[PDB]
Amino acid sequence: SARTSITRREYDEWVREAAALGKALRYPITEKMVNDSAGIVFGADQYDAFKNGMWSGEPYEAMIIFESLNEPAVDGLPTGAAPYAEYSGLCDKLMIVHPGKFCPPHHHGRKTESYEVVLGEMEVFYSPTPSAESGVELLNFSGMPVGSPWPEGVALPKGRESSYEKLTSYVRLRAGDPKFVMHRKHLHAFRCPPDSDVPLVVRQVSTYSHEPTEAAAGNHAPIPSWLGMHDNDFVSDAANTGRLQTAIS
Amino acid sequence: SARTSITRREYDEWVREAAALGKALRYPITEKMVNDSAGIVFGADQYDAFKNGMWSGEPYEAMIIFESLNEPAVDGLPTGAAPYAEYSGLCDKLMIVHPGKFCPPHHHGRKTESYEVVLGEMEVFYSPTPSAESGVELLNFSGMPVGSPWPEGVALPKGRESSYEKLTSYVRLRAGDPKFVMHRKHLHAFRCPPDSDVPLVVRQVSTYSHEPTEAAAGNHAPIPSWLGMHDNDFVSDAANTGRLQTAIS
Amino acid sequence: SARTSITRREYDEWVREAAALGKALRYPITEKMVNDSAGIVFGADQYDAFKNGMWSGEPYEAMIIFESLNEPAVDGLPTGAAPYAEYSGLCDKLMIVHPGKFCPPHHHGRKTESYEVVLGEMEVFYSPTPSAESGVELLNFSGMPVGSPWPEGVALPKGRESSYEKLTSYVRLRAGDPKFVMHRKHLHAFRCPPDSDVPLVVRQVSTYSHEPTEAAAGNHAPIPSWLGMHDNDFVSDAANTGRLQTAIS
Amino acid sequence: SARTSITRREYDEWVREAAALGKALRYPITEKMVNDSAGIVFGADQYDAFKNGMWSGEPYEAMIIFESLNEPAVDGLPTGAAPYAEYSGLCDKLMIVHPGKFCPPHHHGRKTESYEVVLGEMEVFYSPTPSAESGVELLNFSGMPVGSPWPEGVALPKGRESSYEKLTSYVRLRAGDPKFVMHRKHLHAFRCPPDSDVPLVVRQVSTYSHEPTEAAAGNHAPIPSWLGMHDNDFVSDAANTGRLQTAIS
Ligand SMILES: O=C(CO)[C@@H](O)[C@@H](O)CO
Ligand SMILES: O=C(CO)[C@@H](O)[C@@H](O)CO
Ligand SMILES: O=C(CO)[C@@H](O)[C@@H](O)CO
Ligand SMILES: O=C(CO)[C@@H](O)[C@@H](O)CO
Ligand SMILES: O=C(CO)[C@@H](O)[C@@H](O)CO
Ligand SMILES: O=C(CO)[C@@H](O)[C@@H](O)CO
Ligand SMILES: O=C(CO)[C@@H](O)[C@@H](O)CO
Ligand SMILES: O=C(CO)[C@@H](O)[C@@H](O)CO
Ligand SMILES: OC[C@@]1(O)OC[C@H](O)[C@@H]1O
Ligand SMILES: OC[C@@]1(O)OC[C@H](O)[C@@H]1O
Ligand SMILES: OC[C@@]1(O)OC[C@H](O)[C@@H]1O
Ligand SMILES: OC[C@@]1(O)OC[C@H](O)[C@@H]1O
Ligand SMILES: OC[C@@]1(O)OC[C@H](O)[C@@H]1O
Ligand SMILES: OC[C@@]1(O)OC[C@H](O)[C@@H]1O
Ligand SMILES: OC[C@@]1(O)OC[C@H](O)[C@@H]1O
Ligand SMILES: OC[C@@]1(O)OC[C@H](O)[C@@H]1O
Ligand SMILES: OC[C@@]1(O)OC[C@H](O)[C@@H]1O
Ligand SMILES: OC[C@@]1(O)OC[C@H](O)[C@@H]1O
Ligand SMILES: OC[C@@]1(O)OC[C@H](O)[C@@H]1O
Ligand SMILES: OC[C@@]1(O)OC[C@H](O)[C@@H]1O
Ligand SMILES: OC[C@@]1(O)OC[C@H](O)[C@@H]1O
Ligand SMILES: OC[C@@]1(O)OC[C@H](O)[C@@H]1O
Ligand SMILES: OC[C@@]1(O)OC[C@H](O)[C@@H]1O
Ligand SMILES: OC[C@@]1(O)OC[C@H](O)[C@@H]1O
Ligand SMILES: OC[C@@]1(O)OC[C@H](O)[C@@H]1O
Ligand SMILES: OC[C@@]1(O)OC[C@H](O)[C@@H]1O
Ligand SMILES: OC[C@@]1(O)OC[C@H](O)[C@@H]1O
Ligand SMILES: OC[C@@]1(O)OC[C@H](O)[C@@H]1O
Ligand SMILES: [Co+2]
Ligand SMILES: [Co+2]
Ligand SMILES: [Co+2]
Ligand SMILES: [Co+2]
Repeated sequence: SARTSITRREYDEWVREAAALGKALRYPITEKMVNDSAGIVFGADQYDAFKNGMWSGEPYEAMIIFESLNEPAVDGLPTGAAPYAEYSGLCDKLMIVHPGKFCPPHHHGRKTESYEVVLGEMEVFYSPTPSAESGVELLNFSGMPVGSPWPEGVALPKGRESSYEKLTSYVRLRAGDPKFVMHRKHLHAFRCPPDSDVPLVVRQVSTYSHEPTEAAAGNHAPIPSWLGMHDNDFVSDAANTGRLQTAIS
Repeated sequence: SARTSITRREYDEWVREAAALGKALRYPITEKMVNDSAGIVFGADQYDAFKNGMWSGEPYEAMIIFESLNEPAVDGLPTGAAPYAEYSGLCDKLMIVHPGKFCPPHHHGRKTESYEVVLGEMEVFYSPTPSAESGVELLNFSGMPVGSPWPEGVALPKGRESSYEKLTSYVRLRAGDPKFVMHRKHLHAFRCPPDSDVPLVVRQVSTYSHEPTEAAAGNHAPIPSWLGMHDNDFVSDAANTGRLQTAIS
Repeated sequence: SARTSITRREYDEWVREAAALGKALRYPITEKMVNDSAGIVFGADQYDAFKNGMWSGEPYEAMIIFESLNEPAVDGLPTGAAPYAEYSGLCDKLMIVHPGKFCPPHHHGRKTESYEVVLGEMEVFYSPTPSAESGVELLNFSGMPVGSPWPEGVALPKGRESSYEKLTSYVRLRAGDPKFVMHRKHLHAFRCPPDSDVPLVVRQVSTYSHEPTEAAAGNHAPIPSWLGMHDNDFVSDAANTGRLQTAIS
Repeated sequence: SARTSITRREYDEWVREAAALGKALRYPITEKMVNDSAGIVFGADQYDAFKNGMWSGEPYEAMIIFESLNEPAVDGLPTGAAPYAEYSGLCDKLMIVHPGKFCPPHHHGRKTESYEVVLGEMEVFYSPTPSAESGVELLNFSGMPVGSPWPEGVALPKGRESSYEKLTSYVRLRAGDPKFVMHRKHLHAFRCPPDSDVPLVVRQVSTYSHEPTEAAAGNHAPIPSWLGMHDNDFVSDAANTGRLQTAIS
C-alpha cells in the first residue's frame, strides 16, 4: 500500500490551502503561480507522505514553493559578464513545509540563498564547509558560520538518513530574526519542527533559480548556456528527478 | 523659515513609527536597522517637508528605507567573475513613503530592482529607454515595458520638476500585483499618491546596493573596487549628496 | 457512496489548516480551541461535502468556528437583570467557510451578531423582517437594512433550497467594510463565493452564545435557566441536530 | 512651558499614523473613525506628553481609540429588559498606547471589557475586588482572578501616582494569549511598557460604551435613560473631563 502518486484532490487541497495561507501572510501570489509544479515531492518513495497526510508529523521530503520572481537580470550587463550572469539574477519564493517534512539535502553551484521565516520556526541543517569545483579557483569573503550541533532526536526520512551526514551544522530560525544567508556550494536542508502547530512559511530571496521544472518547460533563455541548465544537486538521487515533476493521479 | 535639518524628535518619531508599521506588516526589522541613516531627505531644500509634516501631502523628496539584507554573494564565485560581482549580490529593503512624497529620479549602473507593494499604492515614473555606457557593449533580454502616460495633475517637488522630464512611462502598482522589475540603467522614481490614507510600504528585492551611506561607513569590502563605490546617479545633484547623510538637530 | 461521517484525517487536516490560517491572520487561537467541535457539518446529508473536498466549490452546509470568548458578563449585574442576562454577554469567534459552502439559514432569539470580514468576501442572505415571539412585546430601534436582491445564479445545497426562501435580502461584505450587525430574531445565512481563491474568514462579535455543543458539555451555568439552553433555530431540522456534534470516523 | 493643548499637526500625525498601523494589522478602520475624538489626552496637565513626544517613553495618560462598533443591541429585546439594556450591547475598538503611556485608572458601572493584544505587550493594573453599588444587590459568577503583584520600577504619571493605589493586581498580556476579561465595577488601567519598540495595539470587545464624547454629540438614544449617560468613572477627576474632549490648537 505504498503511495506512488498524489490524487488530484490531495494536490489541489494541499496547494490551494498553502496559497491562501501565503495570501493571508501578504505574499503576492498570482493565479499562474498556483499550478501543478508548486507542490513538490522528492521521489516516488516520498509520496507515502500522503498516506497519513501533511499533518501526521512524519518525516518525508515534500514541500510547496510559490515563485513570484525569477529574473535573469541580464539586461544592462556588459557582454563580458555573460559567462557569469548565471551566478546572479533575482529570485523570490515562498516556501511552505508542514510539520516534520523536509526540503532535502542538496547544494547549488551558482545560487546563493537567504531565509526569512514568516510563520513557524525553521530548522536548517548544513555544511559550514563549502564544496570545491574541480579545476576552478573560487572567491571567498564571509563563508558560512559554524552554528550549533544538531539537537537530539531529529527524525529523518526513512531510507535517506545518510544523505544528511555532512550537514553537521544546525540553526533554528524564527520570525523577526536577521536574514540568514546560505552561500552557493554549501550543502543545506531544512524542516518544520514535527510539533509545530502551523506549517513553516519561509520567504526565500536568492540569485537566479536554474530549474527546468514542469512549469519551467516553455521559457526563453536569456543566454545560450542557461537553456535546460539545472543548478540543483541533491545528495539523494531519488530527489533530483522527482524534483522536476509531481505525479498527480 | 526654510528648514535645513530635522529635529531629533521629528527624526525618531518618523523612523520609529515607520519601523513599527514595518513590523506590523511582518518585515524583519532588527535594532541595528533602526538608525540615523534610515530616514532619507534628498537635499537641504527638501527638509521643508517637515515644515508642515509627513502627512501634509506636499511634494518633497524624502523616504525611509530599512535594509534587512545587502549580501555581496561573492563567496563561491569563480575568480573570473570578480570584475562583474558588483552587478550581482542580494539586497532586501522595506521602503516607506508618505503621501505626496517621492523617491527622486535616479538610475543605477549595476543594480537591478524589483518592487512588491505591501501597503498602499505605488506610482512609478521611469524611462522605458535604458541609458548607454560609453565604450562598453551591453546585453539585452527583456528590456522594460512601455507602460502608460502619466495621469493628469501630478504635483512634483518645487524646483525639481525638470528632473522628471525623461521618466515618461508610468505604472501604478498595488498589493498582490506581479513583481515589477526595474532593470539597471533605467531612470526611475516613485511616490505615494497624495490622497493615500496610509504611507506607501514597498518591499524592494535587488542586486547588491553600493551606497557609502552614514551607516555604511565602517564595513569590509569583499572586492577592492567595491570600496566606497557609489552606484546611485540622481538626476538632481542636490539629491546625490543628501542621500548619504541626514542632518539631525 | 453517500458520506455519513468525516475521517479523522479529513477532520484534523481541515481544522488544523484553518487554525493556521487563523493564526496567520492574527486571531488568538489557543490549543483548547482546536478541538473536535470546531469543524461543523450541519446534518448527515452534508458530509458529502468531503466526497470531493472543501475546494470543490460545491454547495454544502459546513464550516469552522474557533471560539476565543464566550463570556456571560453576569458579574456586577443587578439581580433584576437576571432573567435578561441571556440577551447579553460577549462572544468572539473566527469563522472559516470554504468556497461555495454555507452557514445555513437560522435565527437566534437572544443573540445579536456582527460581522467583520478578515479574508475573502462574505455573501449574507437574510430577512429584513424580524420574527415575533408569541405573547411578548419587543423593543425596536434600528431594525435591519433592506439590502439588495440576490445576485443571479446562487447555487444552494441540494435538498435545502427551500430553507433559504425567506432570506430575501442580500449583502456582500469585504475586508475593511463597516461592521455589519445581524440583530437577534432575524433569519440569516452566508456563504463564501464558489469562485473565491481563499476560504472566507470572518470575525464574529456577538452577545453570549447559548450552544450545548460537544465541547460545551461540561461547563458551569452562571444562571439556572442557561443550563442546556440552545439559542439556535435552524430552518432546516437536519441542521439543528448535526450542529451540536460532528461524526468523526 | 507646560503644554495645554496639542497642535493640529501633532494631532493629525498621531492619529493618522495610528490608523495606518491599525489598517496594517487588519482592523477595519473607516474614514469616519479617523476624527478629532480618536486621540485622547486625559486632562490638561497630560498635554505635556507632546512636550517630548509619543516616543519619549515618559509616563503620561493619553491614548488612541478607533471605534468600529458601538451597537445598543436593543432590537428584539423584550420590553422588560429595557432598564437593563444598558449593561449589554456590543462595542469593538482598537486601542493604541505608546511606550510608557497609560489608559488611566477608572471603572465602569455597566460595561464589561475584554482584551486581545494585537501588537506589543499590555501591562494591566486592576483591583481584583469589585466595587459595590449602594442599595442594589449584584450577581456574581466568576469574579476576577488575583493576578500577580506589580513588577518593580513602574513609572507612573507625575501627580497621579495615588490614583493607582487600589489597582494592586497586575497581569502582562501578549499576542496569542487567551482573551482577558475585565468585569464591570472593577478598577483598571494599563500601559505599554516604556522599553517597547512598538506602540501597544489592543482590540477591545465590550458591552455598550456610554461615552458622551465630542464625536458622540449628535446621536439618537435607543432608550430614554441612555441620553447623555456617561459610564466612565476615572479615579483622577482631571481625567474624567478631558476624556470627552481634546484641545487641538
Ligand atoms: O518568472 C517570473 C518573473 O520573474 C514570474 O512571472 C513567474 O515566476 C510566475 O510568477
Ligand atoms: O533551493 C531551494 C531551497 O534550498 C529552493 O529554492 C528550491 O530550489 C528547492 O528545490
Ligand atoms: O548587511 C547586512 C547583511 O546582508 C545586514 O546585517 C545589515 O544591512 C543590517 O540589517
Ligand atoms: O534604489 C532605490 C529605489 O529605487 C533604493 O534602494 C535606494 O537606493 C534609494 O536611495
Ligand atoms: O469560553 C471561554 C471564555 O470566554 C474560552 O476559554 C473558551 O471559549 C475557549 O476559548
Ligand atoms: O450564529 C452564528 C453565525 O450566524 C455562529 O456564531 C454559530 O452560532 C453558527 O452555528
Ligand atoms: O457606532 C457605530 C455602529 O456601531 C459606528 O458606525 C461608529 O462607531 C463609527 O465607526
Ligand atoms: O474602557 C476603556 C479601557 O478600559 C476604553 O474602551 C475607553 O472607555 C477608555 O476611555
Ligand atoms: O477543483 C479540483 C478538485 O479539488 O475539485 C473536485 C475534485 O475533488 C478535485 O480534486
Ligand atoms: O493547474 C491549476 C491547478 O489545478 O493546479 C494546482 C492548483 O490546485 C490549481 O487549481
Ligand atoms: O509557483 C512556483 C513554482 O511551483 O512554479 C514554477 C516553478 O516550478 C516553481 O516551483
Ligand atoms: O570537503 C569537501 C566536502 O566533502 O565537505 C563539504 C562539501 O559539501 C564537500 O562535500
Ligand atoms: O546527530 C546528528 C547527526 O549526526 O545524525 C544524523 C546526521 O548525519 C547528523 O549529522
Ligand atoms: O528618544 C528620543 C526622543 O524622541 O525622546 C525624547 C526627545 O524628544 C527625543 O526626540
Ligand atoms: O541611532 C538609534 C536611533 O536614535 O536612531 C533612529 C531611531 O530613532 C533610533 O532611536
Ligand atoms: O536600515 C536601512 C539603512 O537606513 O541603514 C543602513 C543604510 O544606510 C540603509 O539606508
Ligand atoms: O537616449 C538616452 C537617454 O537620454 O534616454 C534614456 C536614458 O535615461 C538616457 O538618458
Ligand atoms: O505630464 C507628465 C510630464 O510630461 O510632466 C512632467 C514630467 O516630465 C512628465 O513627463
Ligand atoms: O494527527 C492525526 C492524523 O492527522 O495524523 C495521522 C492520521 O492520518 C491522523 O488523521
Ligand atoms: O481534539 C484535538 C484534535 O485532535 O481535534 C481537532 C484537531 O485536529 C486536534 O488535533
Ligand atoms: O473553538 C470553537 C468551538 O468549536 O469550540 C467549542 C464550541 O463548540 C465552538 O464551536
Ligand atoms: O412575518 C414573520 C416571518 O415569517 O417573516 C420573517 C420572520 O423570519 C418570520 O418568519
Ligand atoms: O433568487 C433568489 C431566491 O428567490 O431564490 C432562492 C431563495 O429563496 C431566494 O429568495
Ligand atoms: O492635514 C493636516 C496637516 O497635518 O497638514 C498640514 C498641517 O501641518 C496640518 O497639521
Ligand atoms: O476630522 C478629521 C481629521 O482632521 O481629524 C483627525 C484626523 O487627522 C483627520 O484628518
Ligand atoms: O473612532 C473612535 C472614537 O474616537 O470616535 C468616536 C468616539 O469618541 C471614539 O473615541
Ligand atoms: O472595597 C471596596 C473598594 O474600595 O475596593 C475595590 C473597589 O474598587 C472599591 O473601591
Ligand atoms: O508597587 C506597586 C504599587 O504599590 O505602587 C503604586 C501602586 O499603588 C501599586 O499598588
Ligand atoms: Co537550496
Ligand atoms: Co533605485
Ligand atoms: Co447566527
Ligand atoms: Co475601561
